[PDB]
Amino acid sequence: AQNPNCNIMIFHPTKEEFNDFDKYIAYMESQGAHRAGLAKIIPPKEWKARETYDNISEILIATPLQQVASGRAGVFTQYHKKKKAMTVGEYRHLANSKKYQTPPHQNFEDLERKYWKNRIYNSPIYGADISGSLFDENTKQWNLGHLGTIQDLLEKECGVVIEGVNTPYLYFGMWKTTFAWHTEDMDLYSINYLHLGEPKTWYVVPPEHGQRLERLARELFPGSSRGCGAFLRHKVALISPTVLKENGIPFNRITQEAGEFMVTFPYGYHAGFNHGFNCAEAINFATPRWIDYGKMASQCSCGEARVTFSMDAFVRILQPERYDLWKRGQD
Ligand SMILES: O=C(O)CNC(=O)C(=O)O
Ligand SMILES: [Mg+2]
Ligand code: NI
Ligand SMILES: [Zn+2]
Repeated sequence: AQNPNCNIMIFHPTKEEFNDFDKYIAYMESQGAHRAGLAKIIPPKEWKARETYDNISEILIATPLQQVASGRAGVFTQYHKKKKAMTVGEYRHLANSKKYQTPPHQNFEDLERKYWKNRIYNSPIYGADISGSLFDENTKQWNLGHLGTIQDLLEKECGVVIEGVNTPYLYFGMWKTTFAWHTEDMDLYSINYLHLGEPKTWYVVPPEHGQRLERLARELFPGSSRGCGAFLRHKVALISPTVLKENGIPFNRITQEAGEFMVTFPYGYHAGFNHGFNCAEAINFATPRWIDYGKMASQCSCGEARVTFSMDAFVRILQPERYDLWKRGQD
């Protein structure tokens, strides 16, 4: 078995190997990459996502989210308070302000220490989940707006044609902006490109050990667990590396820098934080190997998780027994 310790693997494809996206994902899996839940892909030196980022300031962040924490430094939840619209140029200026900017630090490890010590005492503002793309249309390789769609994959594998679409999302971050512990909708893959700016630190639990994280989460967030049998679908709970190590939960960490891709694998729980002003693009995708994960994915039916239009068909076809209850939670 390849990668039996479930380490995060880093790949350096050549420009030739960068042509065929599906083939490269299958290659990484042949080497055991998926066992970690997360892999890094450093693009060939010849590749670029677009020519420059000089003209992005007029993108609108219609609903910036202030991430307000509750709990203790290593075990907390966050809620999202909606803020007034602002442009990316306005948000960048805010991120760089004395109130929100990255503090002085020695290295990534020092900054990680400061994040876990101090995150709860601040409320950073995240421009998340913005439909759109920063890839130039002429970028042919690993262009996250030109991927094969999940609907087409389900149709190829299973023969059933379904409604729905699959488009990317932009994320504008600042120091301390946080993504809570989650797997993807329907335990899909994700791919995330850091277009510009400061790094993003990731934590990940191997898929084979995801239920260990779920059991800890039920212990640590006991009211939330009574409220919903899949409350990590709400995407609000944080648990620090120190707490994970105290509780024997297997995990790994890595920092993504500008110009790098990350892939999350089916049922790979992940969480993390941004170092400073940045912009990422991410989208979900599927492969043949996903289908069995999609069939077994948990679902929130309490009403909190509320997701896209396109998830309806996935539930309906892959999980017909759950459909009725899950759809009630959507309506
Ligand atoms: O970058 C973020 O805030 C969150 N991204 C992801 O969870 C992802 O790409 O799967
Ligand atoms: Mg612009
Ligand atoms: Ni994710
Ligand atoms: Zn729920």
